[PDB]
Amino acid sequence: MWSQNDAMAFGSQALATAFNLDFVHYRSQISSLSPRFSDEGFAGYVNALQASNILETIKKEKMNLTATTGAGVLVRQGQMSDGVWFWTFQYPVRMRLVGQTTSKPEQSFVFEITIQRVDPRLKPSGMEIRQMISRNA
Repeated sequence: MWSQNDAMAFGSQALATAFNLDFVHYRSQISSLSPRFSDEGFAGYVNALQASNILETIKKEKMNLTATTGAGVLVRQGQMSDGVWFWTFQYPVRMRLVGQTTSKPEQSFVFEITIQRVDPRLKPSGMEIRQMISRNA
């Protein structure tokens, strides 16, 4: 298993979960995503949320975050010095803060995600995101 197509699907699934957040349950949604990331990877997600002021806006304005991930592509793959295989993908992502009475403007990005292999004895997916970088599109 662990084909590049499997890894691409893992990344798009992670992005879908990461950026569809509910104004009531967002903290629990976010913590539940941790298994998809290394802790350094998760820092990139936290940075992406902060760069768009997501958490404060969700909390203060009672807005949900919605997002759609487009078709992604493999940039490169290989192994690190440690013999651990990785894949780097980029995906278009559009997201929008949406409230009951109104919304914020949609924002468009390309996310770069590097996924590395993990011992399946530790994480049964055998994968985790070790780096997440948001770029404006």
